[PDB]
Amino acid sequence: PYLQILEQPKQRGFRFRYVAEGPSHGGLPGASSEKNKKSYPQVKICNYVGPAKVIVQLVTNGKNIHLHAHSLVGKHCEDGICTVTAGPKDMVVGFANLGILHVTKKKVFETLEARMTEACIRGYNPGLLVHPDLAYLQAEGGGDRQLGDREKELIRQAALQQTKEMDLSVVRLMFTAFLPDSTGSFTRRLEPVVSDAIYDSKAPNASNLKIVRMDRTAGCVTGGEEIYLLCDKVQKDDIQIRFYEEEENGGVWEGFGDFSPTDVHRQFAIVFKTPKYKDINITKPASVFVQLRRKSDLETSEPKPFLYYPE
Amino acid sequence: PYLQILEQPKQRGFRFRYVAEGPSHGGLPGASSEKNKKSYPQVKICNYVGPAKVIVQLVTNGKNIHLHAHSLVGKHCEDGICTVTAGPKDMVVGFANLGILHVTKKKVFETLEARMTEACIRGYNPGLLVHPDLAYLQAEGGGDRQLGDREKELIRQAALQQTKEMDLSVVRLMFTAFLPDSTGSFTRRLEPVVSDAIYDSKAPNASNLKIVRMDRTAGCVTGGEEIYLLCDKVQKDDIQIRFYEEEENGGVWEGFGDFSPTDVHRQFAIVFKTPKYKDINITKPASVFVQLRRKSDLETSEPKPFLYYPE
DNA sequence: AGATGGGGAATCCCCTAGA
DNA sequence: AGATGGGGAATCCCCTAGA
Repeated sequence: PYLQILEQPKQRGFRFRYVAEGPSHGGLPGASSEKNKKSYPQVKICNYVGPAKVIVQLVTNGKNIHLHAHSLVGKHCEDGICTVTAGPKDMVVGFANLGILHVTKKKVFETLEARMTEACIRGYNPGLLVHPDLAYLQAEGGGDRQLGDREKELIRQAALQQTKEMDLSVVRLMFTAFLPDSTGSFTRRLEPVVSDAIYDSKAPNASNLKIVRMDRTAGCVTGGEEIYLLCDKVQKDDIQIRFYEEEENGGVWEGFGDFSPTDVHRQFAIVFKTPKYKDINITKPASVFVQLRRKSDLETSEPKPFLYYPE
Repeated sequence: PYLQILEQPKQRGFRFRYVAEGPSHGGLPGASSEKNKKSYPQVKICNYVGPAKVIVQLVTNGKNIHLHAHSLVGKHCEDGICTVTAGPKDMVVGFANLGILHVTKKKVFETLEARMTEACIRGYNPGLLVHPDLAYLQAEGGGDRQLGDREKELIRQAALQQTKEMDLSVVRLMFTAFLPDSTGSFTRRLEPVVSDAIYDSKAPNASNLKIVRMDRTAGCVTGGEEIYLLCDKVQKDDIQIRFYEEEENGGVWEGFGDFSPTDVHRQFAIVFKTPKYKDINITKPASVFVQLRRKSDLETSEPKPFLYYPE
């Protein structure tokens, strides 16, 4: 028996919320763009076993995995973790209404530590997520009652070590499937699965890329035309304006508009000059596309139409 | 002997700083725009008296005057108040390097109360600024030593009453001139003078109005031409784009460009359509001016050139 | 010296609106 | 019901740079 991901959660787009912002904002969606489908991220317990217990924990997106400080809050959640069971005529368990609680930078340690304590007490992969020496605490711990001084200091040691590295802008979902052993009790899990990274849309570097409106929607094939482009929050240093045309054979033409970090108006507007076309001497016009592109991750905005006309 | 204001402090432009932002940011300037002059707000003790003691206190800009929660911090300051003496061959005392410490909304009461306590203990117009019943405390009080329980509860009563009304975005300067009585001691003040209101530039409604760059710098006399205007932070509902021409006789023509709150792009760009000119049929072009104007206070941005050409 | 700004990030607040 | 966004304000952080 192994656990797998049917549908990943949508990487970019969702917005983590600070405690204050309340709980009524929305749930993290799945990767599917299919029309008329709210699509929630999905997991599947492949190779059918007893009515399993699937849990979700927020882990880091660092080289080495470590528990995250943020909390999953929503429908099936308590103390940062999400718990739901897989019915026999439904080995698939989808997740609807999971929100991501954003901890403040100044409260990262005391929250990271509290999250570790609980998973140690709950046996939720403490060997993996806190310290390899707490491996025995797997599927054990006893709520406060059984967590002793030794484990406590180790939790403090890992927390201190990890809070400094902690990236509050991106998280990963880790599902663990706990199958049943002795009569009733679900205690043996399969290998946990970690999802793709979910980047907070409210983060400067993972913002939504969108060209709101352009000055000119056409330009002379030689380029050089000045266009005032209005867009969503960007960062002068890490932004590009990509012109491109995809030819049926899989080849693609691209030309980048010219502007300086200085031409990027307060993160919401960019003044640039059109790039030269592929071929100058042409008879009928050529429709290409315009879009923002983030150098760093290469994420793009939906394309915008642009018509190139002759010399 | 009466105290007067030679030069008011510049109303808009300065930025109040939160404690954290540090003290090295800058001093509040005067009203003068004269070239090559750093101009600091100025006061004058008219009708020459003994080497007076001029103090500055931050008061509210409400209908009725009340002490403000913010603090004056800078060169000659201690506990929110500014103190400097007027030398005989200099009855004029100018103020250089006064900063305005911005208290948070959540800490307004406990700070307002603390500021009142001190002025009561210092005799700095407590009858005026706190409660008319503490009038006796004028030029008296005795630091903690002499401030008793009665005055204390009155300070708590005024604070609670005033913190709710408190406008953290605008302050006024109140100068009081304390002339000398008995040998040495400066104890009798003239009528205090309150300056114009100083609005925090970091406040949404008193922001700096500036057109950074325009799409088109000219347009047909009939109007209707679409212009992409880049500007400093504005607020869709309270913004106008004013075209105007001043004719030597004092008469002024004005025409406002058309755009909807919706056309205001994320507070940093505005797309509007030019207004019709004054007269259609003309031979040589007419140079008018373009500028942003805030409906509320009518503050304006520096004008921008704009050339109207014929039908 | 000693006088001096500003952009934008991190956090948080409150809107609009259909059965 | 019960599922659901977003704009921008309030606060705060850290840049660049000349003797």
